[PDB]
Amino acid sequence: LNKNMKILIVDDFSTMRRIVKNLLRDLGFNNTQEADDGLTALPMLKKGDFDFVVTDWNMPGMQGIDLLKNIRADEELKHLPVLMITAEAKREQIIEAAQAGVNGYIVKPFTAATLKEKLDKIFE
Ligand SMILES: [Ca+2]
Repeated sequence: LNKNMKILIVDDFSTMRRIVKNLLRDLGFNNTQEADDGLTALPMLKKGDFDFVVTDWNMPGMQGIDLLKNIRADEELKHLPVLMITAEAKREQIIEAAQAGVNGYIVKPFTAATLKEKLDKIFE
């Protein structure tokens, strides 16, 4: 893994975005930026050449699964690995996200330890 990979953290709750950014900081990943919704995340990915996306699944403008579908339907962005954040990994939710093309999921509240594990898993 490259500690300098460019990561976009997406969620409507500023406090949560900050917590994720800080946990990533603990793991040595400091090249992190933020978006408050799928609608503001897309243009950042479209013009920013990111390497990884950590998105919450529940957002009011454009939902997490739709951000994922938009990423996968765009020739320029479909390569992007995506980690979804969920309040509970219900089988139905995980199966749908998997069919939509998600790389992995993490259940909140989560720790830096678990985040590290999920990243390794995804980055392969
Ligand atoms: Ca949310």
